[PDB]
Amino acid sequence: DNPKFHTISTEYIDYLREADSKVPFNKDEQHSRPYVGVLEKINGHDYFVPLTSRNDKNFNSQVSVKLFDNDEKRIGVLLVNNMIPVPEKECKEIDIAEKTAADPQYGNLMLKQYLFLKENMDRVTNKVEKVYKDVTVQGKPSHKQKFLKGVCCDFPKLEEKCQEYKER
Amino acid sequence: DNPKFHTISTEYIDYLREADSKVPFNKDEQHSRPYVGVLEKINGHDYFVPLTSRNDKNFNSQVSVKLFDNDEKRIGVLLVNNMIPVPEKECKEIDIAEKTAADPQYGNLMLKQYLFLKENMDRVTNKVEKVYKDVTVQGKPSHKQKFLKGVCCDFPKLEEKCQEYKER
Amino acid sequence: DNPKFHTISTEYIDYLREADSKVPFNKDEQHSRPYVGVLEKINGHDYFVPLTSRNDKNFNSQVSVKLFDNDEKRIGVLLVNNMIPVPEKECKEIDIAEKTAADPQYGNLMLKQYLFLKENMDRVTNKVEKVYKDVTVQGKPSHKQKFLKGVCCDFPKLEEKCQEYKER
RNA sequence: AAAUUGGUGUAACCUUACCGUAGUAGGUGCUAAA
RNA sequence: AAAUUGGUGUAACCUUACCGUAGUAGGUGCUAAA
RNA sequence: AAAUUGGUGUAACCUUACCGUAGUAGGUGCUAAA
Repeated sequence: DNPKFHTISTEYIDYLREADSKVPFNKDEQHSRPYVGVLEKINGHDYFVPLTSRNDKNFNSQVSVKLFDNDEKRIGVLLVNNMIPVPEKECKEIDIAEKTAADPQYGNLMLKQYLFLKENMDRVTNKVEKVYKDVTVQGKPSHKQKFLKGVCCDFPKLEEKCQEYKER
Repeated sequence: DNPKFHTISTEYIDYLREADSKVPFNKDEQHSRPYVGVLEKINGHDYFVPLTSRNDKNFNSQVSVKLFDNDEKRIGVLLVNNMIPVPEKECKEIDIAEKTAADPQYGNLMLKQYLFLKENMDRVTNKVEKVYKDVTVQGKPSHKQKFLKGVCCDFPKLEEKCQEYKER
Repeated sequence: DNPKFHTISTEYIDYLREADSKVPFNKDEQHSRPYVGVLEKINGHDYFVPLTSRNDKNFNSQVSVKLFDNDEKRIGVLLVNNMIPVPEKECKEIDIAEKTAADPQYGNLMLKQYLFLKENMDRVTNKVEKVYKDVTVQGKPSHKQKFLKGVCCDFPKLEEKCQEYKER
């Protein structure tokens, strides 16, 4: 019921972006892009929603969740349009206490993000279900479904790729 | 479920005040007195509750609803004691956007009044039912019913007048 | 459902402290220590929870309720650890209006305490039940039950004393 | 990283929220009358 | 337009709310003790 | 009057709240990034 952050291996990310160019760059050079775990599986897949720090972009509310700290500063945006299915061997859980020891500023940011998300996980969940449903409909897309398909990863294609990974 | 404002024809108002002198003067010279529509019919009649701008009078809470704007200024009082039954041909719906085009200050006041009322319509409804019941009881009036009868229009008499109008 | 304050006769208090030294000193010299009545009887006994003005002590939350006024000043602490069973002849109801006439400052303090408590009586009740249960368990006490037994009056012993009083 | 349609309020603007069983919250403006 | 009783809080005052299965919210005052 | 353990938050500090089906509220600090 309470969100867990994760980093995803750049190997698996690059492997996914082969099938869909909208998968987020991992930029693992200093802080590998954290993802939030969707609370329940979707069609047997563990899904993960990427965070971005590009807080001032034009986001449509249907595919994003803006995070705010107690003083109302923008502290990240969850991109539900770029959520991805990931196998449990290609993701690592983030220990905020650990991250705070290695990098005090960043770990504390992550704590703020955690405190915001545990109050707002209903909304993430809600949006995740609405867009997944609409992106995966067939066949003739409404006006909205066309927009969603354009701005979102090809979820079904990525699920196949996840399946293909399960040759291990 | 959301309130609609109306103006009432001065012909019908004058016709009602023949039967009961407590019917409100319409003062149609610049802004004909707006009324709020009671959400549900009463004994088959559409009832309408008059607004007044006399915000500082001594009102008893049982027969009034004070409206306030976001900065807490007084912006009207609904006189449930002066509510009246009106046939649908003798009342016109108020288009706030239209009124705002013709008279920016007044139309905007009316918007504020609308925004307040849509949050407070339960209370209007509640008070409308309590006073209508008490005014129309028989036979021997309690202390309260005597007060209410004195300060309120003779609802049953006005309903008869409404019926008589239905010769059309 | 709404709390009543009481004073308890110093005779009965001294009689109780014979059996358990943790019973609160009554200090009846100017303002006899007020107690709040537990809303429901416990095993047939009327219980009363003492107030203290020692607002800055180290209290454990499990056995106390801190009272605050509207400006957030500390205005007493209910000691659920020192609650006692009292027969109805050894306690007097406090008339706050009366106390306010005799001693304006103190009576008004008591009003503030009343206004706080009527909003917080669920918590008093809640804590009263938890500690009474744990203090009166047997036989082998948990870590917590040992702490509670040490800091609380011997409720069962005081109940016997209450029974013994009923020779009247 | 990039890409974020169109809609929902008797709602003028910004931020926030909502998504078709769709308008929440904070500002700004207006400061009006029967 | 005019006319708005009396009541509800262990509640002193103002505004607000409530209406007999009746006291909410914001101020002011008090700033007390076991 | 005295006496107030130990615990509960992906929670650094103070106050407040909670009590094992256990972390609410207000401050302080941090002001970080993909």
